[PDB]
Amino acid sequence: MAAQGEPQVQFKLVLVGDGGTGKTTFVKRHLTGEFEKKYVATLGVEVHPLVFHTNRGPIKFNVWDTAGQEKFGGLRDGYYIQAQCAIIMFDVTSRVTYKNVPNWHRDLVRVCENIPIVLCGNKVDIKDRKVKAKSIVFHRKKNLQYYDISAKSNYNFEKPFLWLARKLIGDPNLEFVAMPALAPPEVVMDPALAAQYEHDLEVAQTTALPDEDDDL
Repeated sequence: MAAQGEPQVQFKLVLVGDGGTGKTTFVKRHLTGEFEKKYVATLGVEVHPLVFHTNRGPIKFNVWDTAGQEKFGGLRDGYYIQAQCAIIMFDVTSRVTYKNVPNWHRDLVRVCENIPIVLCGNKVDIKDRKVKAKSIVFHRKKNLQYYDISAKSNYNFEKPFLWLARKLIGDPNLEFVAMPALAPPEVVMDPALAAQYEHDLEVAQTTALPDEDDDL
C-alpha cells in the first residue's frame, strides 16, 4: 500500500449485530455497493463492494451482510473467516441489542483475533434514545471505537469506515477525499440533536461517568 500503482486494496468487513438493528439499511446506503452486490448462496450472505476514495487512493470494503440468519441463531465460521475488520451494530432504541453486543464480539474475536472493530449505535434519528452515551461502556475494555449512526439519514456513514481504513492501512492521516454516492436520506437528522449526541459522547469521553465516554 506504501507505493502507487499497486493492485486494489480490498478488505473483508463483517457486519454483525442483532436482527432489526438496521444492518441491511446501513450497507445499502452506498448505491454502488447495492448495484454491485453479490449473493453467495452457500454462505447466505450478500457481499457489497463499498468503494471509498481516500487521499492515498481507493479502498474497497467488501461488506458481508447477512441474509437474516442472525434472527434464528449464530453465524457460521465461514462467514467470519478471513475478516480484516468488523462493525458490530446495535440499535439505540433497543437495550437488548446493546446487551447482545458482547456475545457478537466474542464470536467474532474467536474466529478473527485482534481485528479492528467499530461498534455503531444506529437509529439515532429516533427521539426516544434508550441506549445513551452515558451507558455505552463496552468499547473501553475491548479497544473498539464507537460511532453514533443513523442509516436512514446517512448520519456518520463515513466515520466507521474511515477509522477502520486508518487502522488497517496504519496511516492516521487518511481522509476520504470524496463522499460516495449515497441513497437520499429517508429522514433528516436534526443538527441540534446531532450536536447534542456528539457533545454527550465527548463529555464523558474524558472519563466522565458516561460509559462511551469512560471508553475513550
